[PDB]
Amino acid sequence: MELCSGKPFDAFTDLKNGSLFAFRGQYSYELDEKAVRPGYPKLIRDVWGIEGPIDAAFTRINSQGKTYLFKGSQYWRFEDGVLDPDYPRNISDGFDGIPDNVDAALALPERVYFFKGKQYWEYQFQPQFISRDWHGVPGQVDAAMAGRISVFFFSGDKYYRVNLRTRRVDTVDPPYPRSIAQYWLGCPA
Ligand SMILES: [Ca+2]
Ligand SMILES: [Cl-]
Ligand code: NA
Repeated sequence: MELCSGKPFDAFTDLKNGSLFAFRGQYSYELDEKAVRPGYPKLIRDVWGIEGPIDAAFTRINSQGKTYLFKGSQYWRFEDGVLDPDYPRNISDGFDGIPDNVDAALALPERVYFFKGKQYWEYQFQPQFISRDWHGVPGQVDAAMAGRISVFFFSGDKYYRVNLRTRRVDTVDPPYPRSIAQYWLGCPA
């Protein structure tokens, strides 16, 4: 399936050195201005060595910049695009109190947020309600990604941008939620 199909996404890694990966079904999409063929559909099995679909992803913004991919009760940890030793692991082994089958995740430089249903968990290296703490985000999300000053929440074929300081949905034209394909990916539409 092509990047600009208009279909919902499953997961996004966090922005690292200006690039990230998008996941949908069995496919991995590399989004980087410096890439020769940005957004070519590659198999997750080829790039990451695991079967899609994946539930959630995040990337730490420390020196090592490890990427974490979640599916079911399992997670995989990558550095330099290679699976670390002793992965995959049960989520319970690395992430005390975080549930299985998460909807989304994002990392901030150090906290990770995990999203599932109407709730989210904070993990540092009880659940709270998404809507109470992420003002204007209506509840359940499919995917999430953190940048520098904003996080992005993906719901179906649309998304929200949330300011990290205010934890509020930004006021843009046309307003959030809006098309991922048209306004986030810059897809010809
Ligand atoms: Ca997901
Ligand atoms: Cl995600
Ligand atoms: Na993510």
